Amino acid sequence: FLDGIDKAQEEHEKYHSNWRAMASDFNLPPVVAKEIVASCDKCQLKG
Amino acid sequence: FLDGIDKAQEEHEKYHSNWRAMASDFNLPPVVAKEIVASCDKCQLKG
Ligand SMILES: [Zn+2]
Ligand SMILES: [Zn+2]
Repeated sequence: FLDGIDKAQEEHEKYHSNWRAMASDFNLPPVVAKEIVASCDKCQLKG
Repeated sequence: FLDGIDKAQEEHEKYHSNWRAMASDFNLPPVVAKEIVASCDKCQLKG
């Protein structure tokens, strides 16, 4: 849970836009990937 | 993961405002509870 996020956590690069690639890379359900998107304000709030 | 969310998922009641109580109830890390908050637009977007 928290460990997977620490590694998955990273700069707001293009991988953030494609959360699926991150779930596929770590083979985790959209839940963990979605939570990271929700924590990143840039990915969550649009403008 | 998805199973825990299904049960934890519910109407936007007061429990949604207090995500901790939900994590304590199901003994899950803020990650799962936070993801539910991010999925609920009312809890995520404020106004
Ligand atoms: Zn981001
Ligand atoms: Zn809600």
